[PDB]
Amino acid sequence: MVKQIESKTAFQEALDAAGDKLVVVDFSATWCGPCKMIKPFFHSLSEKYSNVIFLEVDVDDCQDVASESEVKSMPTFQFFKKGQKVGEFSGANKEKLEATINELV
Repeated sequence: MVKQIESKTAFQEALDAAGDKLVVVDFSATWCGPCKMIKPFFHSLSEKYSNVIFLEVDVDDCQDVASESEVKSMPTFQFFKKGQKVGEFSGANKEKLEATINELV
């Protein structure tokens, strides 16, 4: 299951309720084709890795969160453990996404 985030408070609350778990956040936009192409694979990871928390943030819904997160290229994947950012990259690269998860979990 992928968390759909629709405020900065929900984002912060999610990072807090994570406990010690890896949190993976997909920042995407509706105009970003590859963002829409990777979305099912993103959902698959959330079903596969029930141990890891997956969130989606749409940058035009959550402009504050998008700005604060210093997002530049769509999609961007950020990774958190205990409220701290422990990884980031951009681009719809499935293999890299999963590899990154396995390094951080």
